[PDB]
Amino acid sequence: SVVIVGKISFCPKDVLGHGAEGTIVYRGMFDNRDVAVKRILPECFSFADREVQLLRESDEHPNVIRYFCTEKDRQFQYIAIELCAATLQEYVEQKDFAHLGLEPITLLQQTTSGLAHLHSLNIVHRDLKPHNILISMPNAHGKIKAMISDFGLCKKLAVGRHSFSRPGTEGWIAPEMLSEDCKENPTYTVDIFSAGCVFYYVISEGSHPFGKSLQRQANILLGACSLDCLHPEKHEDVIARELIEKMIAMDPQKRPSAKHVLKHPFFWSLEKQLQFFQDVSDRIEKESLDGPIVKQLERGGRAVVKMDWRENITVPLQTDLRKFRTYKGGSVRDLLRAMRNKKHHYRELPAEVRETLGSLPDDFVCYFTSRFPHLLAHTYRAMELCSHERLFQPYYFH
Amino acid sequence: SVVIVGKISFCPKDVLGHGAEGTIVYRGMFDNRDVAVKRILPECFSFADREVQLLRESDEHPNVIRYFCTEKDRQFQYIAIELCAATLQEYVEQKDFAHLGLEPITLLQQTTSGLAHLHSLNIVHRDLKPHNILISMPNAHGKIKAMISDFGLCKKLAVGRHSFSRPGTEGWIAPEMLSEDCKENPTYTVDIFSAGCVFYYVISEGSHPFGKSLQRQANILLGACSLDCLHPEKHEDVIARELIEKMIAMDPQKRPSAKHVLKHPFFWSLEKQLQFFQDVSDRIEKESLDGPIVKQLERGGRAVVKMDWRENITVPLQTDLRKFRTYKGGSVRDLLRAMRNKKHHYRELPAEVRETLGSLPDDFVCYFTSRFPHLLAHTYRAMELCSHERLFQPYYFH
Ligand SMILES: O=c1cc(-c2[nH]nc3ncc(-c4c(F)cccc4F)cc23)nc(N2CCC(O)CC2)[nH]1
Ligand SMILES: O=c1cc(-c2[nH]nc3ncc(-c4c(F)cccc4F)cc23)nc(N2CCC(O)CC2)[nH]1
Repeated sequence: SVVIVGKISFCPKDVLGHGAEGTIVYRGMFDNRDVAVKRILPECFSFADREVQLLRESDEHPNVIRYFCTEKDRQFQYIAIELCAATLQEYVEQKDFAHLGLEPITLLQQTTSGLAHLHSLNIVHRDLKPHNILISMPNAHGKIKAMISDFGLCKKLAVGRHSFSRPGTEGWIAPEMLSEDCKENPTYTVDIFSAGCVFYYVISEGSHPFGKSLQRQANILLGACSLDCLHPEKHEDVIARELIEKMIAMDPQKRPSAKHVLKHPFFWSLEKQLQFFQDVSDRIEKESLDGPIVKQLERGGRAVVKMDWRENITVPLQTDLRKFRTYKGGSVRDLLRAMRNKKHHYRELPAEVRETLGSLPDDFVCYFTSRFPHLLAHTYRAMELCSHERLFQPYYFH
Repeated sequence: SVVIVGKISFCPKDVLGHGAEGTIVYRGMFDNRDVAVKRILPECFSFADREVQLLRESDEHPNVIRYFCTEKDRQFQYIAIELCAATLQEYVEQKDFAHLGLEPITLLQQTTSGLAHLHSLNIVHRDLKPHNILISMPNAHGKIKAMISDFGLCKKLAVGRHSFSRPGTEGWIAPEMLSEDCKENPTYTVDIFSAGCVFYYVISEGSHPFGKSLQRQANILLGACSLDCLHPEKHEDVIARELIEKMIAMDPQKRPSAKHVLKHPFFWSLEKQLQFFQDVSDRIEKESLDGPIVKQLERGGRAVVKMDWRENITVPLQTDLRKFRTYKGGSVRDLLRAMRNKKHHYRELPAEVRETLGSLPDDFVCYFTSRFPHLLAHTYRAMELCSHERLFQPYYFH
C-alpha cells in the first residue's frame, strides 16, 4: 500500500523515525521531490498548525529546515519538509571524527546561526537537542550542513514581549523552565542553555555537562556540571570551556545571546586568532603600564605565561629575540609584542627561526597557542574593556 | 472569476506582467502563501519543464528565486514562485538613489552571487537583464535583496562540458552568441557580459555601455561601447570602470568568472580597501627598487601620484610627514608607506593631523582615495603579481 493525500505521497513502509505523542516521520514525495513526511495525530493538531506557521516565517535561513507543503484528510495531518541524511545524535554516535577536521565545529556554528535567526524573529525553540538537529544530504559539491527542525513546541513572542510564561525533552531543559525559584520568566536564553549542552555533546563525542541520562535533569536543577572531557592545558579545550560554561550558566542573564555565541573565539579561524593577537598588540603598544587595560591584561598573567614565557619557547626563537629589544618574560603584553614583531618581520628572520615557527598564519599562531594554551582565552577576557571600540568589532558582539 | 488549478490559486485580474510567447505572470496563492503564478502556453511547455527542473536544482541559494510548485490542466501550465516587489528595471527607473547608500551596489553583489551559484551548478542563464532581476519584498527586518529569475532559456551543461552550441533579449546578448566569427563556443561568460551591462545600467541609473536601445545590439557586434557616465577622476567610478570594461570585453576569454567579479575592489568595504593598502605596503617594504613588483607598481606611477603626491595632500599632513622620514613625492610605494605609517601611529598623531584625516578606517581611507582617484585601481592591477601568495587571497580569486 502507498498513501496519497493531496500533493503529498509516501509509502508506510518507509518509516524514518518517531516523535512524541504518536508522531511518525516517513520518507515520501511532494512535487517529484524526495521529502520527509511528518504525520500528526488529531490530538496534536494545534502543534502542527504552530509548526507550519513558524516554519513559513523562518525556513528561508539555510540552517532552518525547508518546509514544502501541508495537507489533511479524515485521519491525520501531513507536513512535507526537507529530507535529511542523519540526526546530530547519530552523527556523534557513528562518525569517526579523526578525519573530519573542523566539520563538527562548523555544524555547531550552523546550528547557532539557525538559532540566531529564530531568535531574531522572536521565536524561542524550547526543545533543542541532538535528536532534532538534522544533518543535510550532501549538495552537488558534497557539502553538508546542520539544520534546526521540529517546531511543534516553539513559542512566538508577541511584539514588545521578551519573556514567556512557564515543555521539552528531559535532560536538555534550562533550569528556570522547571524550578519554582523563577525570579525572571524564561526567555531566548533557554535555547542557549540547551545549545551549550549540545556543544559539549558534540566535541566530547557523547557526554553531557550534567552527567548520565538518568541523573541529568536533577543535576541541572542542582547546578552540578562537569566539563572534564576538556583538558585544561590544551588551547582548543580552554577556549571551548570558556564559552560552554557561560552558555550553561544557571543564571539565565549570564548566558550570551546566539549572536554573542557566534562571535566567540571558539569559532575563529586560525588567521582570525592571529589577527586578534596583532590587533591587541597594537592597541596596548603606547598604553600605560598602570592603566586599566594592561592591569586587566596582567592580572593572573604569571600563570598564562608559565612564569617566564621566554623559557617556554624553542631555542632558535629565544636566541633571535635577545638581539634587538630583549623582552620581559613575566608580561603577557611582552609575549604579544614578540609575536606581533615576528609576524611583521617574518620574512626578514633567518631560516632557522622561520622553520620552528611554521608558515603564516596557521602554523605560526599554533606555535604560540600550543605552548601557551591560556593565552587567547585570557587575552580575550581582558580586552573585553575595549569591546566597544571600532578596532575590536570583529571580535566582540555589541 | 477566480482560477484554482490543483494547489495553485489566483484571480485573472491580478496580472503582474507579461513574458515572451504568451506567458503571463499573476499574483496568486499556494499553501496560503502569496506567490507569483506563471502561466505558460502549450507551445512553451518544454521551456516550463526546463525552468521547473533548473529551479529545483538551484533555488536553495538566497539570490535565486524560490520555487514552490507546478501544476497543469487541459489548457496551460502553472508555476508558483516567490512573489517579489519589483524588477531591477523599475528600481533603477523609479527609486531615488540619493538616500539609498550602498544598496544599489549590494543588489549587484547579490545578483552576481546568484549567478556564481548557477555557474557552479553548470547552468548558464543566457538571458540576464534588468527585466528579470527581481527585488524581494522586505523581510521581517525591512531588508530587501535581488534574485535571479526566469529560467526558461537556461542551459544545463553536461558533466565534462564547458561550452554549449549556438536566444536572449536583444540589447543584452554577448557578441559570440550572434556573430559567425565564433572561434570558441559560448560558455558561462555570456552571463558575465550581460551582467556587466547590468552593472553599468544600475550605477548610471539607466544608460547602457552600447548605447540607446535601437542601436545597442549592433554596437555590441561592432565593439563600440562607452562608459562615460563614469568620471575618470572619481575613485568609485575608476574602480567600477576597471571591472565593467573587463566584464563586457569582446573576447570572452578576457571576461572574469562570476567568482572573480565578486572579489573585485568594486565590492570591497572601505575597511577592506584600507587593509589592502596596508597589506601591500608591508609586502613591498623590504622589496628591491629594481624588482618586478615595484617596477609594475611604479610604471605609470607619476600620473597616479599627481606628479608629486606630497603637494596634493592637506598642509597639516604635509608638515607632519617631513619630520621623521621625509618621503619621495613621485613614488606610489612611498605614498603607500605614508598611509600605512599614519594609520599605525594614528593615535600618536597631533589633533590637527587626526582632524584632516578623519576617523579610522572609513574617513581615513577616503582622505586618500578622494585625492588620488587612481591609487587603488593602479595598486590592484600592479599587485596581480602577488595574487597567488597567501597574504593576498582576500583580494584576488584563484
Ligand atoms: O520535525 C521533525 C522533522 C524531522 C525530519 N525532517 N526531515 C528529516 N529527514 C530525516 C530524518 C531522520 C530520521 F527521522 C531518523 C534518522 C535519521 C534521519 F535523518 C528526520 C527528518 N524529524 C523529526 N523527528 C523527531 C525527532 C526524531 O529524533 C527524528 C524524527 N521531527
Ligand atoms: O520567471 C519569471 C518570474 C517572474 C516573477 N516571479 N515573481 C515575481 N514577482 C513580481 C514580479 C513583477 C512583475 F511581473 C512586474 C512588475 C514588478 C514585479 F515585481 C515578477 C515576478 N516574472 C517573470 N516575468 C518575465 C519578465 C518580466 O519583466 C516580468 C515578469 N518571469
